[PDB]
Amino acid sequence: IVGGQEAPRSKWPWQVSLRVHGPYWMHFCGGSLIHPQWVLTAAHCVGPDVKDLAALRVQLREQHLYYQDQLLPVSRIIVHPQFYTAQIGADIALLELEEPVKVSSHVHTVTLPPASETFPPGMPCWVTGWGDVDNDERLPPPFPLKQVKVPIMENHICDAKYHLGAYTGDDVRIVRDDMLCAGNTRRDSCQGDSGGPLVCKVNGTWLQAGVVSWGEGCAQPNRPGIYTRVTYYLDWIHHYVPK
Amino acid sequence: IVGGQEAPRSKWPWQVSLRVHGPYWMHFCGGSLIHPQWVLTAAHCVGPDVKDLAALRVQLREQHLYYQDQLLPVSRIIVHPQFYTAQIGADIALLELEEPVKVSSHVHTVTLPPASETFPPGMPCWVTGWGDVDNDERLPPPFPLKQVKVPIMENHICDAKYHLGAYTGDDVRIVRDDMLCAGNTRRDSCQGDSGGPLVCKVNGTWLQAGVVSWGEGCAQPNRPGIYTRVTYYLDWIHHYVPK
Amino acid sequence: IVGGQEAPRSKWPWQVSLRVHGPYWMHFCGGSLIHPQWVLTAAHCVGPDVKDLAALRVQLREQHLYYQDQLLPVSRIIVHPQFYTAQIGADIALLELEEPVKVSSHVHTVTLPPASETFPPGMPCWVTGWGDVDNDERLPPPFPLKQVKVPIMENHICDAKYHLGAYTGDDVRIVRDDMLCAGNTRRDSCQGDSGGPLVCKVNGTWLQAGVVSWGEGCAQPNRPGIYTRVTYYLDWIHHYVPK
Amino acid sequence: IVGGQEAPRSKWPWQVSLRVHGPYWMHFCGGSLIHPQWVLTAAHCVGPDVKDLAALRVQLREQHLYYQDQLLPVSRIIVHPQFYTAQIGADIALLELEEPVKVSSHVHTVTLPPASETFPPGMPCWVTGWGDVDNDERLPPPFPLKQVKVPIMENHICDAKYHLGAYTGDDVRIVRDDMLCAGNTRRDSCQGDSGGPLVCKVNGTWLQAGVVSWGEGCAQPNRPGIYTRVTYYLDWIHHYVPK
Ligand SMILES: *[C@@](O)(c1noc(CN2CCN(C(=O)CCCc3ccccc3)CC2)n1)[C@H](CCCCN)NC(=O)OCc1ccccc1
Ligand SMILES: *[C@@](O)(c1noc(CN2CCN(C(=O)CCCc3ccccc3)CC2)n1)[C@H](CCCCN)NC(=O)OCc1ccccc1
Ligand SMILES: *[C@@](O)(c1noc(CN2CCN(C(=O)CCCc3ccccc3)CC2)n1)[C@H](CCCCN)NC(=O)OCc1ccccc1
Ligand SMILES: *[C@@](O)(c1noc(CN2CCN(C(=O)CCCc3ccccc3)CC2)n1)[C@H](CCCCN)NC(=O)OCc1ccccc1
Repeated sequence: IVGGQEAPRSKWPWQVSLRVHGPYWMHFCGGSLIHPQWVLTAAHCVGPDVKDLAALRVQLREQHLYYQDQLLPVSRIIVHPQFYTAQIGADIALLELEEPVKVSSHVHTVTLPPASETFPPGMPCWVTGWGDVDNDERLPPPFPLKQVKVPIMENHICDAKYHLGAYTGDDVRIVRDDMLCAGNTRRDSCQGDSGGPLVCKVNGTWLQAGVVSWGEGCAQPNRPGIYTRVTYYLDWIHHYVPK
Repeated sequence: IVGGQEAPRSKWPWQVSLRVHGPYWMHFCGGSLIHPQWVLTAAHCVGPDVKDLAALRVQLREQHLYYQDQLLPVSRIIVHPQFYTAQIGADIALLELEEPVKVSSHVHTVTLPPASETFPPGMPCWVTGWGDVDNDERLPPPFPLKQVKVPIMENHICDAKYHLGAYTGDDVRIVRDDMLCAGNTRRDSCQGDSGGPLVCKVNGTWLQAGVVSWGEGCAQPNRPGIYTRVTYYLDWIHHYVPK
Repeated sequence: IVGGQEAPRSKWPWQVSLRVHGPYWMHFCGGSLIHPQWVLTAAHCVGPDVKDLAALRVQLREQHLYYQDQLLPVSRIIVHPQFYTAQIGADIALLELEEPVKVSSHVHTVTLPPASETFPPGMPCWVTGWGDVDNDERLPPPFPLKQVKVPIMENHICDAKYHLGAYTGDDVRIVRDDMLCAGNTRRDSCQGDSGGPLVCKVNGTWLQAGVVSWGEGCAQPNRPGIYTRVTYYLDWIHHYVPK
Repeated sequence: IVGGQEAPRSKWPWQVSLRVHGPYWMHFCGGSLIHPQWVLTAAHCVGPDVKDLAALRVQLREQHLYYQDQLLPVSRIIVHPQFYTAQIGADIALLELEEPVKVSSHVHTVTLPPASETFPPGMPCWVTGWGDVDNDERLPPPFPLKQVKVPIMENHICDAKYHLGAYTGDDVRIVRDDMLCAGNTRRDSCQGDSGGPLVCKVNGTWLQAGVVSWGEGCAQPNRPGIYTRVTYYLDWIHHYVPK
């Protein structure tokens, strides 16, 4: 998270951390609990290639990474079939926990948006995670969960910015329709935040608008962060996650 | 280059080395002289973001990189307007040298394939370069130009391979039509070879069938090297390169 | 610490961590509280070149590094005047805190041994710290304080071991008289433990016999850990530290 | 070598490169040919621990590292029995080749100085090698042999400087008698040059005054380079190398 602040313990009850087996269960991506038994994340975090489930674990909200670990095993990894790379699209996936989780005010699910939600510019949205605080700058220990308010912009505006300083032809779509963009040169998500949630409060209810996907670097000029647009894959999600 | 060996001094007179300005003019990509004043290379080697010409130089046929350097300045970088990332496609670019080169028996152009030429799956082809000799392991000094015979494979059979051990839906194209693939678990091109040439001797004449583009790792199981199919962009090339 | 395990939080109340100013207050060495206002450590941790006090901080007994930080400023750094390199000797220093600490059962001083104490070979002693768990192997987060029981070795025997597999003449002293040594191929102190304490329980009382100094790798055959013999510099310590 | 230039082919015929077996025969130290079958180098380059002679080879003068390798095997490695660390002293060693080499104008031995040679300040000398061109700055390919004229200064002068900005007592000698000192903030030898030679033209004849040994960094303020004083170990050398 670029330009944020440590998040209060009472916020982002849905934030999760994905861990891969190694010298220690290291965090590689974020995600979000959307159901007692399901975690939503980015497909590039766990695919496109099939991985060994055993070498994967999920950590529920933690104020500081690695501090109070209580790792949960994963029974299933479900990656959107249309995915291959984040730039192309469909950067979304689901993780089924081996056992349901017990929710509480400190740990519970995030609300998914109705298929019609647009999240127009000027909407209050936040992104969270344990990613780098800047390009090539990792979050230093004790690794606090960070949060930053990001400005949402229209897809066509970001698409135009990505073409500035690029050879890519103006009519060749970069920021696609199943994507959503936010952030600026002071506020953005970064490496390590992938898979994490981008949420906005709409009428007193927090809705996950996106999943941290990609971007050219972090908080760089004319290169706002790109997120997978959740409303675009609601149907797919519901083919696995009950209402 | 993985699984090959040092190229005889008289082979591959078209191989070129791309250099970027730093503590020393370091190699970052390969290329091929397709005209006295034009170098064909991979777009991802010099884009999508605009580069500074001042920082680029071209080095012609060299037995050992950095040894007998005679850097040539570039006048213009033409990156196919449809290019954004290698996986998407149109990974091809042109480099117009500031002066034509005096071709010789030891250093001269390679012949482009005719628009109808269709390198049959199995064709004896060769790829060359100074790229890694294996995944994550560089070419050791004195950096000799390497070569390796690789078998060309049918696009469909390749696309199918890339889906093996992957979540990507079978009907979702990974190896696209403007691409070509070649190599196996023992022979392939690697990081450092990008933009380099994949040449095949057909009817007693060397034709450049492709440009080293991308691939999952090097010489990995069911992950053959992907190259930008040259025949596919012949018209775009000829829009700039004479005859 | 190689071998051994995480330390119960009621053990080693004198262990401290030295921090240096950077992106965060990073641990670079260990130490021990030998007086409410004095920390005993290794000279090579803070010299031979003069350092900037502003960039130094001391952290008292922590179960997991960086998690419950309460950095204490340092008012003086006294490096033994005879010190230049660890292999030469006199690898010992004193840090004078800016304020005495409120000792408790959880955090309090360790006892220096009497000038007579010798600590016989094959003595039950323990060394503690956050150093590497093995050669080139960092202590993984959450960075628990580790401990390991190591056997004291007679100086002559150590010096002798260090000559095995070496060109150094047998009569040339490697492990000097102001040094002490302990450990084996399974248990030892490692990079990051320097300045740390080596305590032994004598007559039912914990005394600091050594300060982690140097060694050839960690837990390597015929290469036991070398420590600055404390009894050898008691006089120097007591010139500054109240009896 | 810091602050020099590429050496002409006709100079430093005695310069040698030591190679360690690995992915390729990598340079790790310099040396000098003092006899058709003997090479003089630094003890810290090959000791204090005994090494596998098989994993070692010597390369005679080369204009560019790795390009014209003609590696020579070593039969014996003789290290001064007084050696343990460079700061302590006796940083000298001998390498006996398996076969005598053929001498010529391009490659021949260097003359050792008479026991009474002092090499007083003022008198210009040169140091050569393939080491770093600055602190943490590697010699770039094609790795040319560099040379640089260094100013020699009296031992007590350099010792005083080594004490500036250091806690080491002024009477604890740093630059020892068996050592020699040269270089300044713009001219010096650096990592990789170790074991190489420091030669001075005396009476029309070139004499090796020292062997690159150590220094705090390279070309740093009040930290001139330190070399092993050859005249101090003549007797030892002659116990092995014919007169
Ligand atoms: C993300 O935060 C981010 N950071 O790193 C990544 C890439 N990701 C690739 C897949 N990973 C692994 O190889 C290990 C798999 C562990 C595992 C084992 C067993 C089962 C399941 C899993 C983990 C690392 N992604 C950034 C966010 C950008 C924010 C900009 N505003 N995204 C990113 O870097 O994207 C592009 C990308 C994609 C793939 C590789 C490199 C770069
Ligand atoms: C290639 O060998 C390869 N290796 O690295 C690359 C990526 N390339 C990106 C563009 N580069 C730069 O940003 C620096 C530009 C310097 C410059 C300055 C001024 C003017 C002009 C230039 C250089 C590095 N490509 C591999 C070969 C695959 C072999 C498989 N069998 N290709 C590859 O990695 O492709 C996919 C890809 C595409 C873009 C980025 C990363 C990866
Ligand atoms: C020690 O654990 C150890 N680990 O690292 C070291 C070396 N030490 C050098 C001095 N340091 C710094 O440069 C930073 C100074 C920060 C500072 C700023 C401002 C004020 C005060 C301080 C810190 C790192 N020492 C091992 C233990 C060996 C155990 C074997 N069983 N010892 C070691 O490595 O010793 C030899 C040595 C000495 C100096 C350098 C390298 C190696
Ligand atoms: C020297 O140029 C220098 N450069 O590197 C070194 C250290 N040396 C350590 C031992 N080496 C090896 O591990 C490989 C052994 C190969 C081998 C195989 C088989 C048989 C025999 C040998 C080689 C590298 N020393 C500098 C000169 C400084 C000049 C300043 N004006 N000296 C230096 O760096 O010294 C301190 C030092 C010592 C050991 C490690 C790091 C630093």
